[PDB]
Amino acid sequence: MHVFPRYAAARPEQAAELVRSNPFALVVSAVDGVPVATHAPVILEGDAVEGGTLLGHMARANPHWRSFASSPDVLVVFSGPHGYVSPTVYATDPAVPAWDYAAVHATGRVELAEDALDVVERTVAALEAPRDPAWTPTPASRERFRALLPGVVAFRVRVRTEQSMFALSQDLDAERYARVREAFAADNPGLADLMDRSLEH
Amino acid sequence: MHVFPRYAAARPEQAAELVRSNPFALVVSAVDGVPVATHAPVILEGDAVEGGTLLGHMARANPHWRSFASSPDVLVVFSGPHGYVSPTVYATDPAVPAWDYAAVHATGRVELAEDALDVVERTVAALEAPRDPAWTPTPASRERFRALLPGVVAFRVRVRTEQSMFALSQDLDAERYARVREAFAADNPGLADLMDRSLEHHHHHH
Ligand code: HEM
Ligand code: HEM
Ligand SMILES: N[C@@H](CCCNO)C(=O)O
Repeated sequence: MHVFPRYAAARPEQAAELVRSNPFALVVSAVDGVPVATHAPVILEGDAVEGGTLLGHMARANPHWRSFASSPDVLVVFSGPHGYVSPTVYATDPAVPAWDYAAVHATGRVELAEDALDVVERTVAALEAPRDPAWTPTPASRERFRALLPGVVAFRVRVRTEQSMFALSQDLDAERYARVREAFAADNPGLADLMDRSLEH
Repeated sequence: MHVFPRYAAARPEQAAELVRSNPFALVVSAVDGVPVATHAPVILEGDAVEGGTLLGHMARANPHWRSFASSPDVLVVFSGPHGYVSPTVYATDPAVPAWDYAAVHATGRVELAEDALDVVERTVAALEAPRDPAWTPTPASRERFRALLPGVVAFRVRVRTEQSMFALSQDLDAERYARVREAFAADNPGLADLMDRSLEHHHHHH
């Protein structure tokens, strides 16, 4: 990722916030020169992405995790709200379309996790916390977790470098910014909320 | 990507439909074992993803394209609607959470595209086609395009392999499936609509 200076994070908490808010991530490694990716829930341990630790799991039947045994670098991509910006919204001549989006790319050394039950149970706790009411695993569900464990592989990524993009129209002037924000308010309220939180800095 | 048989596409038309519907893709290369990714609009040339050609562009200022000569194996990830499935929705004991989603992973060789103007103009046409009204570039806009072109690097991907995941709760029983779809209908109608279209020709036991 090439972070355009105008679209850089305003505060390091912004990157960590996007990661925590969007745990369904893309985990990428290189296998014989070919990138291979798995969609998986990934949670953050620590206050910052850079220097933090990511924890995730995937299927044992998914051969991707075999590339982690040698502890290569892996890239984990967290994607926030996003949306196409049509020149119809800009309502100007000379116009060029855009795509507004936010994302955090974390790269670091992967390590297979022996504590696979701990990872999945911490993932439940993290993903249920924003819900009201939250689901708490019962003894019967935790027994089911143990029964499922042979089929899961858990992993940790120690983040060496983080790049975060917040391309949220902050370069526009007040007039068009309002047009873009109002257009997203309708059917992309997540993007509109992220625009509001992005100017909160 | 490992495509679990239970979540496989019923027809290759499903993969191409997802790609066309979700053009803001992730373009990934690997350089000396380190993956690098760029978010970019990518369009499909042809009726099928496998064997088809993808066209996209990124910033010339983005050093990612410099790797295309020495590392031409590239993955393009197209992501459709998705959403967390809480066991609260199931309303059953023994339960395990899930994340429902659909995605297409296209892998192949990348090459620089010589006609960058054609790529960006076809990208406009594709992204405006589902809109009403659709925006057609004015002469002044097309002049601006030509003025901006030096700052673009356009690329082509000849797709060797396509893998598609449609993890849309098809393994649940009908009762639980209905609960999941109804829960998504409110604030994730795109995901609910995708569940509906995916279950049309979904084949168990195939
Ligand atoms: C907390 C929320 C959870 C989410 C969002 C989630 C999501 C997922 C996803 C997306 C996959 C596919 C990964 C891949 O493509 O390789 C997967 C696989 C798997 N996960 Fe989880 N999971 C969660 C919790 C758990 C728990 C608590 C367990 C208990 C052991 C578990 C065990 C498994 C197993 C056994 C598989 C392999 C499935 C198969 O081979 O068919 N997961 N999970
Ligand atoms: C059709 C909808 C379009 C979308 C969604 C779109 C999106 C994008 C994105 C996301 C980037 C950043 C890529 C990166 O990170 O490297 C980019 C770069 C760029 N695109 Fe497009 N684009 C569109 C159309 C066009 C058109 C018609 C032109 C006319 C030449 C154009 C010219 C450029 C330029 C000059 C850059 C580099 C900007 C810079 O250096 O800051 N784009 N575009
Ligand atoms: N789908 C598997 C395990 C999924 C757990 N992660 O979603 C099952 O239901 O046995």
